[PDB]
Amino acid sequence: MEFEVKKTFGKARLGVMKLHHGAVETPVFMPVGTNASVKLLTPRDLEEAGAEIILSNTFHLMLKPGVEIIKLHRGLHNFMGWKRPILTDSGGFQVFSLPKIRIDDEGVVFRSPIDGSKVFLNPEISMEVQIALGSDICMVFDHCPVADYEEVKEATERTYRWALRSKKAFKTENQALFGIVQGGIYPDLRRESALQLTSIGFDGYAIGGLSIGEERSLTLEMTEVTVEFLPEDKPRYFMGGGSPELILELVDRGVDMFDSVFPTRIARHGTALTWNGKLNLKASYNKRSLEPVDERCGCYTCKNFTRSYIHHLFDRGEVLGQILLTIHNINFMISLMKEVRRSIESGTFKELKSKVVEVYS
Amino acid sequence: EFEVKKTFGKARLGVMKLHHGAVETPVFMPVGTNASVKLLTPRDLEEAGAEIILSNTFHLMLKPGVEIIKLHRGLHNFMGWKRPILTDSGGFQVFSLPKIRIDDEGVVFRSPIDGSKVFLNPEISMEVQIALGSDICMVFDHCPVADYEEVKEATERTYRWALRSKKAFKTENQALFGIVQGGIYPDLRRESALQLTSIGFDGYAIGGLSIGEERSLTLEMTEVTVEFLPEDKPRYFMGGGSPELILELVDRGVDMFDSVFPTRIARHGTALTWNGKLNLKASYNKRSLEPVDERCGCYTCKNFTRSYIHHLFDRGEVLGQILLTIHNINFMISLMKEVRRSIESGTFKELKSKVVEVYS
Ligand SMILES: [Cl-]
Ligand SMILES: [Cl-]
Ligand SMILES: [Zn+2]
Ligand SMILES: [Zn+2]
Repeated sequence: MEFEVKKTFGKARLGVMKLHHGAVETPVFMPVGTNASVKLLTPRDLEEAGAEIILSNTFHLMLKPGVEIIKLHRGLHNFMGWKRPILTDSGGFQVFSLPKIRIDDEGVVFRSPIDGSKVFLNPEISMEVQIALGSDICMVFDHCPVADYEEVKEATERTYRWALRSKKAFKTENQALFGIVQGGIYPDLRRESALQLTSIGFDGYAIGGLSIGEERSLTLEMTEVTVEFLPEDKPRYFMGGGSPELILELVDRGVDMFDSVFPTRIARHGTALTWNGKLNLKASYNKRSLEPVDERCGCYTCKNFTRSYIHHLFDRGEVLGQILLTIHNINFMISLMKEVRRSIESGTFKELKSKVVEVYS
Repeated sequence: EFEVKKTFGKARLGVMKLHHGAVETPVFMPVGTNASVKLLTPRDLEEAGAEIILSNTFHLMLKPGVEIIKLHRGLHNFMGWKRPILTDSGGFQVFSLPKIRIDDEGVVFRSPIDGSKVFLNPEISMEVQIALGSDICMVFDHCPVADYEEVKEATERTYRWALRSKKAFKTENQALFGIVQGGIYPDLRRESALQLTSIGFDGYAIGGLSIGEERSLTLEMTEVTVEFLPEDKPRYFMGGGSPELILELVDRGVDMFDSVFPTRIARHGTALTWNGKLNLKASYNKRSLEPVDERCGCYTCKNFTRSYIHHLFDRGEVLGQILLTIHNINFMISLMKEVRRSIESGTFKELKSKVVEVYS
């Protein structure tokens, strides 16, 4: 595990992480898989898009197919046919979003969203799973507030105690461990949580508990507060969100890594992410269009197909339309991040950010 | 142009030269309906080795309609496919519709999209396929289900419609195939074949079979038909292109085949392998570290285990369907490649015996 910042432009950082299965230049957007797959994409598609790292959740993997089947494959990378790095989410947001869970300091009991059976999860079990999966970056198991101030405070303190326990149970080789800062929209709590986890010591630091509904201005202010107490020589990872204008605002505040289901999910609804903003392929303004999805894109979709043809596929309910937009949208995210990196190297990052924020209102 | 390079019994090794490419035969054509083979890109099709695909035209005529495909300067451009396309004239789709009015002028039916009354006849069909620019067009036919009187009427109508199709077929760089009808009645099959060859087409399809009659009659009617079809032109069995039937039909002189079977059953979780069907949803795959087909070199077999594919289906990931669709088309194109190699090497009966055993 090594991270270096090669150039800074204000708070924006050009860096590189060396992980067990590959180097990752930052800032980086990670495509998200839940069930050991990025929906509608093959690993080839992801490699051709230029993705250097993907995110896997494991809350669902722990349930299905389970640790034992992934051990038979000798890890998640082999199971899903992806030979580059993987970061695994520890599932805090998913678990604590479930109705009628029983939480205490030992852990959480919940009903499986798959089959309804009662499951117990805690830091020691989460580490166990992630060690078995073999991801290049593992996350500590947090108490993510589902919450009033007193609740957020309880979950933040519990997050510290679980961070210690996760770190203690993290006995492996070739895997980094990131801590997760909590604190909701309360700067005192955010500052305290950052100082707490920073005192424990991790390979990198995630900012948890944001882009879950709070106002955007609060998302940005809380990132600034946290980033003030996070070491400059480690990666900063904002969890969730992943809209182009948010990612640019956050890069400008010192964040290095990002993930979202946004680009894959909106592709399936028929929306492309282009350099001109969102393009709704279901709109009738595409029905007779001979233009590609994006004039400035080199992906398979933009090389071969017209807006008219893709509109048609969505009109008829062809899943191929969803596939073609998922390929385009992931290409676009990786290409956005490469543009960001280039702009930081060139000192033109403010020019880029203005153009992105303009079209992603 | 079409040339038989070798025969082994009645099995023919041949080559068609079409506007967008050469096609070696015997050949299986993957089938699309809405200007796509479901879940596949043109790149997947190319990498499978598909030298030609089939497009239905019934639904394309309604959506997006002919004018929008014309904006693209034709169907190959519209769907991003640069190799040959055979277009079906829609006779089986009209056969599959409830409550149509058919006479000598044409067929009226209610739109699958709209409920509105749609009228289709040979002239309209030719105009659509001409606009699409497919490499092979089919005549508009009347496909029956039925009493000899009823089958004979549809077969007679098919002749009159074949004449009208040929007269409306004013184009260039497109072949036109006639369609033999006649149900399960040998005399009607012989007469239909004689009538269509008297007109003269670029190829001859065997229609109205594998739609419910006994297998032994599918095979016998194919023999009767092929007896009256020119050896220097392609023979096309329309539909029903499962592995064991394809092999039985190659052995009786048929060159071209199509079916939605491989793509459709992939979506239900079934792989076509050299050992027969494999149901990936079956619980015995849950821990299997084997590929879908140890004999196969496709993307899917090279990279994933039966455990992972099983899991994708377990979790409702459409990726599971995509991967089995890639494999199943690879399997069908490879099966046909082996058929061709076996005719050349005189080992066709060993291939046949294996296919028949596992696709029983
Ligand atoms: Cl338009
Ligand atoms: Cl589909
Ligand atoms: Zn593109
Ligand atoms: Zn395969």
